[PDB]
Amino acid sequence: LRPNAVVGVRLAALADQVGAALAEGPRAVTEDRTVTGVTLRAQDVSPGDLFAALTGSTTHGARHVGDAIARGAVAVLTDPAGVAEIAGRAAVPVLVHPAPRGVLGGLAATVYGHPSERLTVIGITGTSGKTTTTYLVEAGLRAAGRVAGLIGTIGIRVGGADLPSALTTPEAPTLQAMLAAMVERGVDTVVMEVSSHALALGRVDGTRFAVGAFTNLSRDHLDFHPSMADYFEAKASLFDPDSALRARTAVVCIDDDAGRAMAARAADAITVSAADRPAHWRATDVAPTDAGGQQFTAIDPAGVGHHIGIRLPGRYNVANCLVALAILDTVGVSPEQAVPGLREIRVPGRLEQIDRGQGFLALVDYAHKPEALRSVLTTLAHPDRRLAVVFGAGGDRDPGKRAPMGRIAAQLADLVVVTDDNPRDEDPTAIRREILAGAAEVGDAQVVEIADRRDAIRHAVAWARPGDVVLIAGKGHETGQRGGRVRPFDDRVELAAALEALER
Ligand SMILES: CC(=O)N[C@H]1[C@@H](OP(=O)(O)OP(=O)(O)OC[C@H]2O[C@@H](n3ccc(=O)[nH]c3=O)[C@H](O)[C@@H]2O)O[C@H](CO)[C@@H](O)[C@@H]1O[C@H](C)C(=O)N[C@@H](C)C(=O)N[C@H](CCC(=O)O)C(=O)O
Ligand SMILES: [Mg+2]
Repeated sequence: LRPNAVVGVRLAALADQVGAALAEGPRAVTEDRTVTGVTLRAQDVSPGDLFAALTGSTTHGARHVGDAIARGAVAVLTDPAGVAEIAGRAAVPVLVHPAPRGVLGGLAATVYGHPSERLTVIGITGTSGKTTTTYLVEAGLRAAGRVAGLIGTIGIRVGGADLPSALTTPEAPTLQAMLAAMVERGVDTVVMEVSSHALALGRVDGTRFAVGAFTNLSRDHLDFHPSMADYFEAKASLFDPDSALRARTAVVCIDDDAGRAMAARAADAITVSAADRPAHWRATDVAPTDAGGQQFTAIDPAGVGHHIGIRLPGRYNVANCLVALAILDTVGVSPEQAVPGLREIRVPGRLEQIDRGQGFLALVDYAHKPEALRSVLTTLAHPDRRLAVVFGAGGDRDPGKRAPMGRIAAQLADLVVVTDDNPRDEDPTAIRREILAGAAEVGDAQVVEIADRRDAIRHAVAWARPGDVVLIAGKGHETGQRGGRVRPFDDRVELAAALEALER
């Protein structure tokens, strides 16, 4: 996804815009060169690109200048540390800026012709539910017959094409190029996951958001953000009226202390509640249905109810759908127009129910981490049925997560099966042991250890009873099993297979 019809911008114009210094000083050559693309990865440069040589946690892009020059880069944008790495002559103009990353987004939006002013870009932020919400919006938009584009963790979707992505939210130069390509392909609306990383690090800097939405907040990403406050503030970038990143219109789920705080921040948010608080949109008559679905009445700000049906379980997925409906409405798609696409979309690995022919509920979920697991389980237990859950943790990752995670599983599940999720270099048994240490403390559950992930799934399936619910957690859409080798593995495929192998 790169556009193929970008007119350039003179290098000297860019230099002026961002007030950059030249590494070689007073260039005439700069007045001559044209910039037709922007990238911050040397190996991605196409001839005519500006290479942003950035500093980062693990290296400095200026060390890759030689490579960029050889792939055709017309010029380089870096900081004072960058000039130090380059030492003397690079064969192209080197623009120096303190804080390049804080200005990259605008440069990219300049060269790709400000694609986001020619599109309706919807950004969705929050701790959980970003993916699911972007999926519902994109589903509604399709049903109304709009040409939509989706950008998030599972990948990028435009028209007939679907392609993968390194990050929940791409870096500025990629994002701007994607949006430019979408413009060429005649997309008119784009939904996006906007992570708090992306906001903190300037990834969305040159982008006009027509709608910004907030799902919720609970503790996550504290290995990046120095505190919970900082985490909230990063997200606020999208809602504060005076903020450079304020979206044109704000949709904010209450239901959450953090949610309630964001509404106030936005000052004029369209508010959304599935938990019986007054809001512009509310949910009533929430009923579960056969085939693991949910139906409710969504009441718009005019106070008119709409019959919504959705393939996803859980109260918070009702909240996701309300956010979707609020977004869709402000962008000119009514519930009536939207509902055929919501009735039937499945979001990969987010409470994705797998049905290879009846019996009981079988679901795959992304939920790793203590908090995510607690809510997933709670919204799946009904006094009756029986709830089984297979999971494990990743090797060479903070172990602190393992201990209570099994504890959560112990109080809420009826059957808990501990297996291997990406062990890497770490010894598999040491990982499972620590989770099981949590499963001790059990007056309810029944805990097992089956190392082999495949047999674990097999075990829980054969254990079910018509009406029971099985949950494979901790991978969602993400594949493979790392142990050297990446053994093939897709949680959705085995499980569909395990169900396939069940009877004469
Ligand atoms: C911590 C973080 O935000 N990391 C991202 C960031 O890394 P960095 O600044 O530390 O880069 P580092 O390798 O020093 O590289 C230095 C610079 O030299 C450049 N370089 C480097 C090597 C090379 O061969 N050629 C080259 O040009 C790099 O592009 C980079 O500009 O920029 C790199 C290039 O864009 C990304 O690969 C990297 O994403 C890594 C994979 C990552 O794990 N990011 C996570 C933390 C992240 O972004 N997470 C959120 C998800 C949260 C959620 O989904 O809930 C997201 O929005 O994706
Ligand atoms: Mg997150």
